[PDB]
Amino acid sequence: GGMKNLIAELLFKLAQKEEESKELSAQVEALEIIVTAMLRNMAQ
Amino acid sequence: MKNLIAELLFKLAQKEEESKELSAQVEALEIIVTAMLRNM
Ligand SMILES: [Cl-]
Ligand SMILES: [Cl-]
Ligand SMILES: [Cl-]
Ligand SMILES: [Cl-]
Ligand SMILES: [Cl-]
Ligand SMILES: [Cl-]
Ligand SMILES: [Cl-]
Ligand SMILES: [Cl-]
Repeated sequence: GGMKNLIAELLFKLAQKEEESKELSAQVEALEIIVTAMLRNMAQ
Repeated sequence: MKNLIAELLFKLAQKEEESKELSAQVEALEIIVTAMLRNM
């Protein structure tokens, strides 16, 4: 019924946000490495 | 089951907040990289 469906929808939303979060984390790490590289470059 | 819903919701909330923070970070870092690129 409604509660089980709600649970399903919540779990799906959760799965989505988890994937999204992992992607964002990956991006943050990438960007951090890039910035660090350029700062090390500026330090010469 | 009600427990399951509650915990699911909690976890979800946590993930949403995490995603918010991370998105903010990506924005900041993108601005930074853009600046440092325009610099070089
Ligand atoms: Cl929902
Ligand atoms: Cl999925
Ligand atoms: Cl994304
Ligand atoms: Cl990476
Ligand atoms: Cl340095
Ligand atoms: Cl119940
Ligand atoms: Cl930030
Ligand atoms: Cl960029």
